[PDB]
Amino acid sequence: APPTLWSRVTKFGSGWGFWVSPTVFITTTHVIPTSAKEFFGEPLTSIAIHRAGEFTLFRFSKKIRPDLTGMILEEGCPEGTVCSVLIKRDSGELLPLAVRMGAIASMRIQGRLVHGQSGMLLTGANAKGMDLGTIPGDCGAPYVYKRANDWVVCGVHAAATKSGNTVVCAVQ
Ligand SMILES: O=C(O)c1csc(-c2ccc(C(F)(F)F)cc2)n1
Repeated sequence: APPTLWSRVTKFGSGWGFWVSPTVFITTTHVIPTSAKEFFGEPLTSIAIHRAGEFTLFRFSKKIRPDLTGMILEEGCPEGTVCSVLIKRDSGELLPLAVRMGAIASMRIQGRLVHGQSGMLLTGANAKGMDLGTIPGDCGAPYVYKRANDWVVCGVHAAATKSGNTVVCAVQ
């Protein structure tokens, strides 16, 4: 995946977030540090928060990341699209896990109720464990794909089943 897309992936709370533009940051609601009153030097006062379940979008009143260009954010992707989940792991290793995307789903995973776009990992027979599949620390990592000549972001990592095969992308 292009270096600009990896540059946008930021360590945040108990997981990750993603800079869509110089002023727009998306992440998975449950990774947000619950007591936090200040983000990237800005008070809440200066920030527009849009929260729908496990998807959260922060819009800032000034350019936090002026090095970036604004890219396309869509509400999930057509069934059958292959995405990459842009996962950073211990030591500057970059793990773009391939997922075939499915339907909008409601699920119960480790007891909690989860809603978003379901997918099946294309990394192995099952994706149990950190080598072929996701771990709780990956939450907030972006789901991206290339369409003709540009790249689209269409959600953030919210959950994965015990077997690991099934993942859920929270969507705008
Ligand atoms: O809508 C919600 O608040 C929601 C849906 S699932 C969820 C969630 C998942 C995992 C965890 C973790 F602590 F285990 F990481 C904590 C909350 N929150």
